[PDB]
Amino acid sequence: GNTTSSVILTNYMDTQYYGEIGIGTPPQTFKVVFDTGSSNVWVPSSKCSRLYTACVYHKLFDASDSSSYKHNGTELTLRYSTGTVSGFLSQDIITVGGITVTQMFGEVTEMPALPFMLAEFDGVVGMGFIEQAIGRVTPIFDNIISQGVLKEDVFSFYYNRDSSQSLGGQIVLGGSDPQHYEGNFHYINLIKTGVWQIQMKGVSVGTLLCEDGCLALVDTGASYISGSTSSIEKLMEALGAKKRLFDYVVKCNEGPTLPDISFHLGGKEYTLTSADYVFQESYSSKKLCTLAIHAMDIPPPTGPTWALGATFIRKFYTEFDRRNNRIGFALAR
Ligand SMILES: COCCCCn1c(C(=O)N(CC(C)C)[C@@H]2CNC[C@H](C(=O)N3CCOCC3)C2)ccc1-c1ccccc1
Ligand SMILES: *[C@@H]1O[C@H](CO)[C@@H](O)[C@H](O)[C@H]1NC(C)=O
Repeated sequence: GNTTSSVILTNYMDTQYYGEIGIGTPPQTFKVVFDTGSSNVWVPSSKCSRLYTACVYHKLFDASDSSSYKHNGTELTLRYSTGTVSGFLSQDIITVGGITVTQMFGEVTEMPALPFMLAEFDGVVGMGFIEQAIGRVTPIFDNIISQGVLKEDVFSFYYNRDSSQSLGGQIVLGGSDPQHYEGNFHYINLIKTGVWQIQMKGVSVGTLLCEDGCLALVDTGASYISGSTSSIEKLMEALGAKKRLFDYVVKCNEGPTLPDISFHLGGKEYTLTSADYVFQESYSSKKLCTLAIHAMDIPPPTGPTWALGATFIRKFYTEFDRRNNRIGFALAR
């Protein structure tokens, strides 16, 4: 068709980006991460035991208050790199940026405190392909496309650096927003259909890693840039960063002096300065500052792979092109 549509996002502390969707009649509202690294939609269920504290603190979908609910009840387990959610399939009308779709989604009944007690979002809207969808459930974007309303088979992500009288982020469904990028889009083709993943031909500090070529997943649902444990260990040894439990840190004074990190993607060199990857919460030598780069071990067939999360998308406005199986990058502004 001709419609373009946007979802306004909230930026919590540069680590979580999420927007609002409505589910049911009348619409029950949820905060959701829009995630190119997965393909399922889930929100917490009212049938979630309150022994899960995460279900006490998030919005719960109540099927009993929706006149448009359609039962399914097939068990669903979604295993992310950092935690599992479990529950069952349901169908209802999901409203996202003024588009209503009939969507099968997971009602989560099992929701661990880690990491979900630390989540400002309630659930996830997977923006990946049907190939990676658990239960072979049609993803929301595939459903929006079937309706023939959008101007193009594309969606774009803007993640703001600032988090205070400004929008935290934006997703354009059906195009991109020229107000949030500049210069030309650089288009990189995907390795295959089914995964938002591209060939990376080197990771540079100041090339040390990925010299013989590796995979880079473009994961809007992730906070950080992640690599494999051994990839990250060598990167951090080169940065002089100390390994902690869940993050890598430097002494806050050393922060500004940290070298640039480059990702060789599609023939061009995508460079992040220390300002882009260090949480400069201080300049004290008595204080430690977290890096926005950690380890994530992703098993076959998706991994081993690097993941380009919010750290990367903050600098680079990202267009996801389902029609041509490619990703466009442009300088965010
Ligand atoms: C942009 O803002 C998004 C913030 C969400 C980041 N995050 C993840 C997370 O990164 N994910 C899982 C999913 C639930 C949002 C990833 C999303 N993409 C799919 C990833 C995955 O499971 N993979 C990678 C691709 O191959 C399969 C496994 C996991 C886990 C926990 C948190 C979190 C972080 C701070 C506070 C509270 C929670
Ligand atoms: C659940 O959905 C699947 C796929 O659409 C279908 O085969 C099945 O009949 C549904 N089950 C119930 C109990 O509605």
